[PDB]
Amino acid sequence: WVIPPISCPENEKGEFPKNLVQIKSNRDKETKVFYSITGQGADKPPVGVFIIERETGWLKVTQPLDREAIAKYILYSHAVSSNGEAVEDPMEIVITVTDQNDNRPEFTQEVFEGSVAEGAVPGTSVMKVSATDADDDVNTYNAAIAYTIVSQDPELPHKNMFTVNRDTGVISVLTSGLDRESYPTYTLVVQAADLQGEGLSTTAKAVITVKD
Amino acid sequence: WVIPPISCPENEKGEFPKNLVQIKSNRDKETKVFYSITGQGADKPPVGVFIIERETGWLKVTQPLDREAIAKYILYSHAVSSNGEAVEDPMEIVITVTDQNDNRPEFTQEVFEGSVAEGAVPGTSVMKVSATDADDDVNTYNAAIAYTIVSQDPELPHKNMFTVNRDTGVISVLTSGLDRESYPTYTLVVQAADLQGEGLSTTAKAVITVKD
Ligand SMILES: [Ca+2]
Ligand SMILES: [Ca+2]
Ligand SMILES: [Ca+2]
Ligand SMILES: [Ca+2]
Ligand SMILES: [Ca+2]
Ligand SMILES: [Ca+2]
Repeated sequence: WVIPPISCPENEKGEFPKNLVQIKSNRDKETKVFYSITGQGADKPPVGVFIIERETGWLKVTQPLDREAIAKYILYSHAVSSNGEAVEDPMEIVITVTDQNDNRPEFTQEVFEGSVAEGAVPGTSVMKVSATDADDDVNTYNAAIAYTIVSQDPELPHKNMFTVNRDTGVISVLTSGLDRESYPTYTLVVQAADLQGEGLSTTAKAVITVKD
Repeated sequence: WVIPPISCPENEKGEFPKNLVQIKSNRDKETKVFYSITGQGADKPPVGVFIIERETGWLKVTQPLDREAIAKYILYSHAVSSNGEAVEDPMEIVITVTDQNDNRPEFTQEVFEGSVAEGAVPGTSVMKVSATDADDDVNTYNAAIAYTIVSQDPELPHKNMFTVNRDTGVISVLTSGLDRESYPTYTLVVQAADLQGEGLSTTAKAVITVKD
């Protein structure tokens, strides 16, 4: 009647409800026992995410879960005999929702603005782009972002004028050739990709003005 | 002394080892107990994926797991007094590895080949591409594949000569205008992505020959 922590992944597909664990009281030998659960996700909102079979004691989940909505449920199980007397003290059940990589990284803006002096030596820091990821950055790689440049417009004097640091999102002058007179602004297409650059991804824009 | 099933996600990061569950014998009261585990993942290959502190009974996992290598471990715990008599019947512990989308889909071939009659009416089935995904297709969407066409070469008489059913991978003639004399073959770059098209992806080629 001890109960260990319980885990469920989010976004489970398939037939519902699904078994989590069978609750049991020792007093089952001396009398007939009925089981119940209380708390948010049980008898309070969100009602009915978790249910328990009153006779067998099977705790179940009734629907897919979403770790970015609710990462943890605290429930309580109850054990009542047919005479109407509690035969256990209500027992705490902790349900942890585990993560799936179901969120694309997301830039903090959709157009970032920076500027750079045409005279800047190659390897001069220009500006910083940034993305966030709603997935579990503490236990997984589902939120580990890597920045990349996708395209540059215009592609002149050539098409690698700038570079981005994949960890920090800092954009730097890659090569010399910046000519305000001949092209006054560059528009980069930047990409954030999770799983260390290898996962889901999104894009945004960075607009670079060449100063005097 | 009964152990509910245990879950652990694959590819966990952070410090190791990590607590799973505290095992304990009741006779803990009468005498001092030492705790042990056996099985594949404990004392047999893979040795040491799971360990247990012998006095506290804390069962731990020592490294990241990989569902696609081993999805399920069966271990036994043991409880021996300091007098050297077993104080519990060995307990089966089932550890379930839950999946992460950490496998790109994989085309069954690098280059698929097909043919079509230039007279073929738009909507004519041509050929089929196929891919598999090593992730968990029973419980998750991490292996749910959608097929798209990425590019066509040549892009003549225009670029959407064909189309692909996103569920079946059946490529079909989309428009009229096939002309063997001018454009004898098409090279299609096809893509398979999981999370129903929204996820990890790979590409392969489909070369279509235009027949009389
Ligand atoms: Ca979610
Ligand atoms: Ca998630
Ligand atoms: Ca993510
Ligand atoms: Ca794996
Ligand atoms: Ca996997
Ligand atoms: Ca996959």
